Parts: sequence; structure tokens; C-alpha cells
Amino acid sequence: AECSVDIQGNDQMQFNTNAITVDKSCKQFTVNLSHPGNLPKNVMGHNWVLSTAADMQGVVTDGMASGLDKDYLKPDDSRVIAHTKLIGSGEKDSVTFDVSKLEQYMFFCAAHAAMKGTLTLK
Ligand SMILES: [Cu+]
Repeated sequence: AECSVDIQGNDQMQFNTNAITVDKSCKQFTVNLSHPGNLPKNVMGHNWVLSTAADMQGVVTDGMASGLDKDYLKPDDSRVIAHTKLIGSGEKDSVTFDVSKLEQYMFFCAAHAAMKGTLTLK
């Protein structure tokens, strides 16, 4: 089994996939986020955030209200299963989470909530 994925967010405000699979045998899963291109984090920074699909809009609403100071996520939001730091070009971050926390899930960038995709156990 594959229990990690590499994902990119670029200067064009897009991730390089819209779908992540978590093998049903994994007990931990690691997301390795990178940022090809050239724009720094104060221009085009990205993160990677995981919630249920049903919770995504509420996470984004409360994150918007929390603002830039908090990477557009409400601190300690119970609906956020895992998230990375905000990265700019040439930077990287990885997050690992317990698969026991996984229903339909989605990932998104809190800076650019249009950047999104699905995560599913398979
Ligand atoms: Cu972003």
C-alpha cells in the first residue's frame, strides 16, 4: 500500500490533483505539500486542509472571519482533521494524520478556497 501522497500548489492558484486516495490498510497517512513556481508566501502562499465535504464551507466561513493572522483557519477548529503550514515558492511542508479520524472528505487551501479536491478511503 501507498500511505502518502505528494501534492503541489503553484503560482497559478491550483493544486496538481483533485483527488487523493487513502488505502484502507493505512493507519497513518502523510501529505507532502510543495510549491513549484516563484511567488513567495505573502503573494501566493498555499496550505492543505482536510475536513468532511459537509464541513468545508463552515470551516472556510469561520476561517475567513479569523483572517490572515490565522492562515484563514479558526484556531483549534474541531472540523479540521489535519492541515499544513502556509508555504511559498520553493518551500515545503508535510503533515501526517491518523486514518482512524476517517464519509466524504475534501481537501482545500484555506488561502484560496477554490483550490480543492476529494480524499477518500479505498
Ligand atoms: Cu492557496
